Amino acid sequence: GDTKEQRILRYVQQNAKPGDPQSVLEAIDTYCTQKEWAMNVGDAKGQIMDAVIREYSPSLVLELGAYCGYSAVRMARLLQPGARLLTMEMNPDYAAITQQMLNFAGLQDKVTILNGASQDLIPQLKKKYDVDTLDMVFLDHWKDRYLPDTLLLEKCGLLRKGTVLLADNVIVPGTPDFLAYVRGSSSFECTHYSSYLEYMKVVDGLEKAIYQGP
Ligand SMILES: Nc1ncnc2c1ncn2CCCCCNC(=O)c1cc(-c2ccc(F)cc2)cc(O)c1O
Ligand SMILES: [Cl-]
Ligand SMILES: [Cl-]
Ligand SMILES: [Cl-]
Ligand SMILES: [Mg+2]
Repeated sequence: GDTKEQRILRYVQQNAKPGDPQSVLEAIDTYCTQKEWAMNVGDAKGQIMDAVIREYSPSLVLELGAYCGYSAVRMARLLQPGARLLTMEMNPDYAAITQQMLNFAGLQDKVTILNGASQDLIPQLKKKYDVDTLDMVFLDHWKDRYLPDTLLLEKCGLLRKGTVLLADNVIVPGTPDFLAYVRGSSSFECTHYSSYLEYMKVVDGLEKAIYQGP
């Protein structure tokens, strides 16, 4: 039968207003609080995300790991006209959910899905997707990939002075190599935002790591 992700999308379609991103976020968070937990960033950490996005007003954001599109809706709804989000989702079923979520929210013109693995797509961003450098990166994919993909972004010339990395789940499930690396590197200026795991009374946090150049 249907999957949890399909159930979340249907719930949104039936309990939110087309073209109203805030209603979409609220519907997802209600479903995941009342019916079934799911690994969306959630409202606690989402509020911290919102504060960061508002501070930096990025023109080009890369997201690693879309899932159902919750974080993509969260960020894209606060981007300025003409600003863009690219989100990389390796699971094709999740990619289809995310596209449909974005379509429902009316944010499809601001967001592009890149279906594939981050390590394969990151090296294509300049030539295939006409990216120069990224203003912000939201990391929310497999936790073991945060570090290697950060290093790949740098190798590929995608980071500039001031690029904001914002990493979910640095406590649960945790990203110990990434966290050690950024906090020990003179190429990053790091801030920890303590919060809670989505929909749970469990401590989690976001790490912001601002790239300083080589
Ligand atoms: N061993 C592998 N090999 C390849 N892929 C793999 C994998 N293992 C996973 N994945 C595919 C990653 C795609 C989703 C990435 N996100 C997450 O995994 C994630 C998980 C939690 C979570 C927290 C507490 C819990 F008790 C359980 C899960 C919360 C979040 O906010 C998340 O973003
Ligand atoms: Cl999410
Ligand atoms: Cl992905
Ligand atoms: Cl929450
Ligand atoms: Mg997460």
